Amino acid sequence: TITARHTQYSHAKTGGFSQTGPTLHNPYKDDPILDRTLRRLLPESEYMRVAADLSKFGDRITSEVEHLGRQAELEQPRLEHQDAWGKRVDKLIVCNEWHKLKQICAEEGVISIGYEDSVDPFVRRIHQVAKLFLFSPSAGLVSCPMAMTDGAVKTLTSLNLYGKHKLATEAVDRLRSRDPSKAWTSGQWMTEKKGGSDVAGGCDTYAVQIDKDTYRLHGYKWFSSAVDADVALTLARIVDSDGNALEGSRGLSLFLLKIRDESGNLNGIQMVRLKNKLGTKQLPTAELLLDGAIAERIGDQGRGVAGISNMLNITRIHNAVASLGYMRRIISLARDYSTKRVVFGQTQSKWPLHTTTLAKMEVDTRGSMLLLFEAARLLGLSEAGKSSDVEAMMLRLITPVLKLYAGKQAVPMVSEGIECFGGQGYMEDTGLPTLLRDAQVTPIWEGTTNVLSLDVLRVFSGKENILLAFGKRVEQLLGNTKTEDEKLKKSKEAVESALKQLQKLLVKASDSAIQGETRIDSVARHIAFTIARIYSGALLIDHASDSSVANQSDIEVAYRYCCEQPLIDLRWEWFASERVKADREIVFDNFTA
Amino acid sequence: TITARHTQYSHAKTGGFSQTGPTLHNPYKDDPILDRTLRRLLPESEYMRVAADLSKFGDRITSEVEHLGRQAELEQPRLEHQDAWGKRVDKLIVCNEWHKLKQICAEEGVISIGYEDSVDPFVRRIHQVAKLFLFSPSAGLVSCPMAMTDGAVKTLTSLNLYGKHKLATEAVDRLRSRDPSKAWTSGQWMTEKKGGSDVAGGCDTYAVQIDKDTYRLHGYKWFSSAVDADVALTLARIVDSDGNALEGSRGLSLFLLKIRDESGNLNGIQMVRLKNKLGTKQLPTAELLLDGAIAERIGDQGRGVAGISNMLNITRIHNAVASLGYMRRIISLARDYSTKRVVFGQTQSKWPLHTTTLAKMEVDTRGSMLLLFEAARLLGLSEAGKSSDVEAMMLRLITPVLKLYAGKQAVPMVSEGIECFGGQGYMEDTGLPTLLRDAQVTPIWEGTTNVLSLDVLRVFSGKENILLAFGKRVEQLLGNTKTEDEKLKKSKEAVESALKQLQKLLVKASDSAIQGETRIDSVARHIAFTIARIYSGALLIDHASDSSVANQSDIEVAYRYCCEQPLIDLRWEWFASERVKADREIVFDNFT
Amino acid sequence: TITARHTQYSHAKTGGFSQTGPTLHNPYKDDPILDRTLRRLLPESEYMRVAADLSKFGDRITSEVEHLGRQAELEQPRLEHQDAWGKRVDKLIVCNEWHKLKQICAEEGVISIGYEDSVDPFVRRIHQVAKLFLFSPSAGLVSCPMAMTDGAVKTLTSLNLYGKHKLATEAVDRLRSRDPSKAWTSGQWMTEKKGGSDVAGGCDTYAVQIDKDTYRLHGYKWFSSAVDADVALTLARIVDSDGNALEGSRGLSLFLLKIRDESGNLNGIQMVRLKNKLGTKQLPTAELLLDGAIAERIGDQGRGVAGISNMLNITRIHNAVASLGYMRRIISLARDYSTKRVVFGQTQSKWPLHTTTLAKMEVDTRGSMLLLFEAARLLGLSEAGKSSDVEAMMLRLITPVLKLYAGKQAVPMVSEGIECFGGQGYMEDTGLPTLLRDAQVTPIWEGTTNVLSLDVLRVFSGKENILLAFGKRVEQLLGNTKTEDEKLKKSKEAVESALKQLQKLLVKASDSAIQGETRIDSVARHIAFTIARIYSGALLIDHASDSSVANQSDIEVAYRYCCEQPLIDLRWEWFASERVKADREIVFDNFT
Ligand SMILES: Cc1cc2nc3c(=O)[nH]c(=O)nc-3n(C[C@H](O)[C@H](O)[C@H](O)COP(=O)(O)OP(=O)(O)OC[C@H]3O[C@@H](n4cnc5c(N)ncnc54)[C@H](O)[C@@H]3O)c2cc1C
Ligand SMILES: Cc1cc2nc3c(=O)[nH]c(=O)nc-3n(C[C@H](O)[C@H](O)[C@H](O)COP(=O)(O)OP(=O)(O)OC[C@H]3O[C@@H](n4cnc5c(N)ncnc54)[C@H](O)[C@@H]3O)c2cc1C
Ligand SMILES: Cc1cc2nc3c(=O)[nH]c(=O)nc-3n(C[C@H](O)[C@H](O)[C@H](O)COP(=O)(O)OP(=O)(O)OC[C@H]3O[C@@H](n4cnc5c(N)ncnc54)[C@H](O)[C@@H]3O)c2cc1C
Repeated sequence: TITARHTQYSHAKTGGFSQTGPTLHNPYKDDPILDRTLRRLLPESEYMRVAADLSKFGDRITSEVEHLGRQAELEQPRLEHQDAWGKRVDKLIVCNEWHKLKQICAEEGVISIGYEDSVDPFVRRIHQVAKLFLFSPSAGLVSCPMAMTDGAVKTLTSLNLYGKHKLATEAVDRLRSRDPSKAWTSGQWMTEKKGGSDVAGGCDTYAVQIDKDTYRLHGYKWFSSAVDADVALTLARIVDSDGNALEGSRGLSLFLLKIRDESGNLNGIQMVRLKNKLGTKQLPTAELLLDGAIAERIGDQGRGVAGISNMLNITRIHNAVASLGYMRRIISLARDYSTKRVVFGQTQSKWPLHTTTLAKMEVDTRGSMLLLFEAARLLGLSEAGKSSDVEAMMLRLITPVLKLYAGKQAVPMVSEGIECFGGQGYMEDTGLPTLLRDAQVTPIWEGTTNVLSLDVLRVFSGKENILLAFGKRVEQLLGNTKTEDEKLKKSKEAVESALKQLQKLLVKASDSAIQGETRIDSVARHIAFTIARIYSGALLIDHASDSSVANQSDIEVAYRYCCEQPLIDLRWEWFASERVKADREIVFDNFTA
Repeated sequence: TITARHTQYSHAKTGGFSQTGPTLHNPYKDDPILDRTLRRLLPESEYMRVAADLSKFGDRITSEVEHLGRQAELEQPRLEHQDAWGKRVDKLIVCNEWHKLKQICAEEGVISIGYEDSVDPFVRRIHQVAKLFLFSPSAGLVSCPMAMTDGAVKTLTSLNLYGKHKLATEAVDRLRSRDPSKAWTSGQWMTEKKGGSDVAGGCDTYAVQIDKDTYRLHGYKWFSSAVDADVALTLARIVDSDGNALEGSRGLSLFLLKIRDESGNLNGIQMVRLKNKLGTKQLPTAELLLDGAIAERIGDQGRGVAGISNMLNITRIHNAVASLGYMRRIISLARDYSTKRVVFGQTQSKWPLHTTTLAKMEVDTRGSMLLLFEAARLLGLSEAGKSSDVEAMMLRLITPVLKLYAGKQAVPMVSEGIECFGGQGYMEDTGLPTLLRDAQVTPIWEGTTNVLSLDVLRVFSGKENILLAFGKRVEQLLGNTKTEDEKLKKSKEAVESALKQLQKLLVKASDSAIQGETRIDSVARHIAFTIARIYSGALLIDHASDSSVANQSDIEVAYRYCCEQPLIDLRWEWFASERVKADREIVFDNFT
Repeated sequence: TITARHTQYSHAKTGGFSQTGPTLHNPYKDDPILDRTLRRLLPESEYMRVAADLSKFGDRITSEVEHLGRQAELEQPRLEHQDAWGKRVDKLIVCNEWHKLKQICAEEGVISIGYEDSVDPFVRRIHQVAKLFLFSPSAGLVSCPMAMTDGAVKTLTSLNLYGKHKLATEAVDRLRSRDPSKAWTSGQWMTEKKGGSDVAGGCDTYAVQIDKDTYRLHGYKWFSSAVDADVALTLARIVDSDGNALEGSRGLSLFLLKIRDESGNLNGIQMVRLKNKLGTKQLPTAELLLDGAIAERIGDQGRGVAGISNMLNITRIHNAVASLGYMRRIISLARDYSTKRVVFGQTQSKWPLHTTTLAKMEVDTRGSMLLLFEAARLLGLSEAGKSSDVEAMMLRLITPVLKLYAGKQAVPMVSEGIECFGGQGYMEDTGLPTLLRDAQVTPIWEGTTNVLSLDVLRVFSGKENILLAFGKRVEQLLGNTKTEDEKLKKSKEAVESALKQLQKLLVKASDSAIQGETRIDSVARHIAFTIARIYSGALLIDHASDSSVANQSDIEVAYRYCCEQPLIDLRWEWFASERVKADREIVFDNFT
């Protein structure tokens, strides 16, 4: 009979308060412009169908995909070179959610949709891009094999192999399949140690003929993402019968291989290690040593870079989607959080300074958003055989410009976004820093900002009059400006003036370069930034002029995008070659030689 | 007898090539502007002493500290609530290299130099900040307790407690010590669940009087870094004899406590958990449950906020140091890499696009670097009693401005830097991403960009003196311009034009009728950025114009900073209340 | 044009050789004695049903479960106190394969089979234990909640609560279900800091009446496994209306609770931490702080201990299953390996020393295996109402004996087994060490070897009936001996001689004068081992003597078990009180 001690067992008191975090709303319904943009680009019959599918998928993002993608971050891939008995197996361990995510992509047709023969090509790419844009920031980086997979189908089909070449026909069918138990994905192994940007100088993989169009590959692939994929595309240097190869782009042939034989065993490949990455941690990225890998030559010998170009538009568009996804997502989470976090006696949402900051992020995102859907429209026209000459040229211009500009927007924007949450933004267990770490891949891979900026110049250097064509496209967009609204008129005038300046500078540049004292490369980024802003601005304007869909916000946005920041930031003197000498004196001041 | 099988055992061949990564060079010698800046600011005999100490420390950084900081990232702090036998212990497990870093801070006087009696305060804060600046990007986040440590010293001293108050006097003395065996660090525990930033409205810790000036604390600290520190400052509401307290700022009193007791046992504190952080992973940051932690009140009752205000200038300066450290570091690594990485047949260093990219990063860095040293200058003066009115006012203005601007430059700059490395910049095992993850703390803690922008507005609202003095300071800097140089001249004009326009807009927004339709808080960031750019611009001109040290890069950077990006980005129509409504519509379009 | 470099990219060569590891064969078909034992014990039509179900499950074990169990070791449970936003949640993170294992338990009726109304209880517990035995070494410790689950069913039923008590009836029904979507598991939270084993003196949990039969619990559970269960049984002291309670066994009442509420939220419970365990790493074991956990009292007030006593037989049987599972498993793997590993020019299987080592392990395993099935037999009989006096008494005696003996055989046996593999037996990635680390739980939990040895003594002290009945049971087994066989005959004699000597020593120790100078607790283990060996011996003889099933190995094993190691290791002089003094001196020599 002692005194009871119930009182001596008691949970810790912590004050009662804890902050409610942000809510992810249905990302199709909650998106500011996506639905409206679709109202305008698609025909009525197709809009209903597409909206319904996307809106439903929105609900799957919130109830299922988000959680899956999160788990893929929490349970990262591993590699075991060996089993326990001394046997080399290169076992890749990836979590169930990654696999489930690949299956949802199949079921949801994230690839299929972009190729469905019963649907108009222009419709389907716009549907697909909208779907990828809902998926991407919840994807746990399954978005990356989706991109390479789309790019693979694209490449194999542009080379006219589907129906004719055994493995490519099978690949195409499987890569496009909506059957989760049949569907394939693809990798893409271009980057090597000596160069990634530079494939003609970097690639030291060699192909020895076994028989006919079947070769052995031997080389080292320095980044190879999604090694759980079923097939891959890669470049290599065919070895002629005297044991020799060609340097440069002219040495490179293109090959398709199955990653694993029918026994589940690696096909002449050893995984040297998995990368330890700032972000995309969900994604297994390996270094590969090829040593006898059996592969099939596709496309013409020495025509390897040409072969894979066929997919540029694709991959880059997907990359842009990712960038934009991160941007939209942080805004979406931020603004929601803004209705719940009390500071100095009211919700963040009430403080002018807070809304100013977010509004500017909105403005910039909308611009690029519409640039993205222009790209998707254009790709689709091109795939239908219905491109005007101008639309064909715009497709070639817009893709690198889009990838690099959205690319460069993304980290600063997402960085600003997480700061909206204060300290919480910085805590990995909220899910928010993932968005930053993963966003930062987007300006780096598939071409850095500056390498793509050169690609933009190389688009110009090819020469049907890209620039004139750029001019006409802009003019079309400006032609139905609601000039009666004072702000849209001013906007139209800003875009117009900027276009006119850019033309003048590039005309000037083009003349002066034989004289030696002019280096257009040096300002390639500013050039590419300018095109993006002009193009994006024109689209916002056209968008805000459709009063069947436009609201007031659309008008404010067009105005702010066009007139409250420079459309062109580019000066003649930055072209001067002397400028380059000044550049290096600055950079290399006191550098220890 | 059998055929040998030496051929069957063979390492893998992987092609012979692998890329040389970047070299970290002596960061005092390699820095493009730090030596020249010190040359101008210090009298020659102090410069010589200071340079030699830093040059040497540069070597210690490449030979030792860098590696130490890297290891503190590779071996992150852990926390164990219980020992194995049911005992609550809260064991904080932190790697040896963290500890070693703390001792190097003592050995190298990273705190001491700033308070050395026998050196002039001017000299000494310049020297200190320079040293803090070399240290910071190699510190594995030991930079953070150093900041909190310096702030603690400043706070304790400014309250006139040295000599009088036993614990604060022991604290000051140990926080400043060069003896690794004795030196102390401090934490600072303000932030709680309901508010960081907003401490007046978010602080829900309570202090019950034990005897005279000794209290027990009960509350929950939501972020508390360097829980391996020895002392900490913190705020709490004293509970009266009806068992009641005061809401708002007026309730809060400031307290000093020892973290652990003579026994190594936590003083009424539990560690609930360590934070899982994007960056500053080296640094142990915990949540703390205070339940009878024994603490000495310092400063006056209900004057807790004022009390810790004395340390702002210093904390903020340290923060800016961090930002700039990352900026300088990435540029330094990248430039080096650029002489080693071949792309299309040449090293990156020969591609104009690549150096265009870098030059612009350099330009912006230098502007802020000088801004940093002007703050250091102004702080040292303040502490010597020699400040003019102008200079006293500039210390108040520059500190929040500097922190927020450098803070907001840092992530986009470091992001661009890691992109110079291509895919390798994205690999954690290079050490490069750490720079970015760690840089991202800087615009967030100790006030977000926008919160500090509001502070900037408080500094000058509605006190016309502050901006006129900014005016005067700018003119002092510009009056030295080598106007013979066309670029410096245009530069000067640009600064003039911008300063003017700024002053006009703020006068106009001050108009007591204009105000109904006018929200200046809305553009607080633009305002603060403009101040930043104008100040920094002017400082770059002054620097370029000193012929005893400047070179041609100096002129060129000054020209670019001032004339090739707007110094003022601020329009009258952005002050309109109506605009706010438009902002909201844009932001909450389709919001569900 | 350049010279190709295909020769410069080449995998490493490592000599061509690597050892084939062991194969897990269908563990029902491969088992040397399980099928024959079932053949003898079950009527043919039940055997046929049972074998087919097990044979099939054998395949499911090699094709699926094994891999699942391995994964539950590779992906250990984790616990998160807080979510990211300051909320206390106690999230238990356990791998998919654990969950999958639990569903296979439901699908395969690992609990259901033991309670199936339409099958005879005799049959069904034999079938169940057989199934438990195939499952156990592949279960990734899901075996543990299965034991606690079966014990819960038995307890709830034996208290005559099925039909009457709402929660217990729902519980019983869900614990027995084959529907993965509905099936439940149970925990059992007895052990506290002051005592496991000693619950009467160590339980410091308190139950305050809410209403009628519903109470709130406040206390600290020091070990609580399978916190992913749905319900749990536990003991606590009811607090009276003076706010007082009863020390000792009499205070304790037994309670039934739901672990989480309709919302998935813990019922007044926090998880303080998960244990870091030598083995059973698959299994989530936590320490629990009960603070207002809502619970239904079941059984009578102060009858908590009696209440849970009904489940001992069953829990103990499950434990022995585990021990034997590990023993069988290692032997099975090792023998296989032995047909694949060449040492000095032959497979290990051809080296007599190697097979001598294994034979002795086999001999001992089989003895205990039969002991296990005799327990199963006796349990099923008890539950059918058909037990003779002898058989009722043998159930009580055999259960602690079986658990402790198998428990003490297991680590040294599995240790010898892993040594058969040489260095590979010491490698975690083979899966083999898991066997040893997991086996080591078995002599420790649910009573240590010595604590259960004291229970064995309680079973028979001072109740002369129990040993006479052991006597009778042994004679029943021996009366069937094929005495025509010289080995079985000698065997029989050995058992006789030993049983006799045992009975004499215990009579002698019972002498009320002898007792002053006599400590029987001192030799409790020897006593219990002797009972074990005698019982098992006799069972091996009986088995060997059934010509319809036995083979020559059976005879030989029986002979070796009985005649090649002492069945009794127990001398009269070890009972002496004086001896105790000598024991202490030896043990505490130079103790400081
Ligand atoms: C790694 C780390 C370690 C830390 N360590 C410590 C430590 O040791 N000690 C300590 O005291 N603190 C520490 N902190 C606290 C840090 O200072 C806070 O996180 C900071 O106050 C940011 O605010 P918050 O976290 O309370 O978020 P909140 O202030 O809730 O939200 C910030 C957001 O609200 C906005 N906002 C707030 N007020 C206004 C306004 N009036 N007008 C417009 N917008 C507004 C901001 O602009 C920002 O977007 C740490 C933080 C981090 C990330
Ligand atoms: C997470 C991740 C996953 C990846 N997965 C894959 C994959 O599955 N398959 C694959 O093939 N690749 C993959 N990559 C590789 C990626 O495409 C390369 O990183 C990219 O090609 C850049 O190449 P690099 O890393 O060699 O950069 P480098 O080109 O060595 O360096 C880039 C820097 O050099 C500058 N530069 C380069 N050329 C020029 C020039 N001509 N003029 C001026 N400046 C120039 C760039 O602007 C940039 O600053 C991956 C990368 C990452 C980060
Ligand atoms: C992995 C694991 C999980 C567990 N999970 C649970 C669970 O879910 N629920 C639960 O209730 N319990 C659980 N237990 C508790 C387990 O039954 C106890 O650990 C057990 O009671 C052993 O005793 P103890 O831990 O209290 O040690 P103690 O009993 O303090 O010490 C045991 C030692 O004392 C000796 N000893 C004790 N009494 C005597 C005596 N009278 N004479 C001579 N020697 C004596 C024993 O022989 C032994 O040497 C778990 C244990 C483990 C290891």
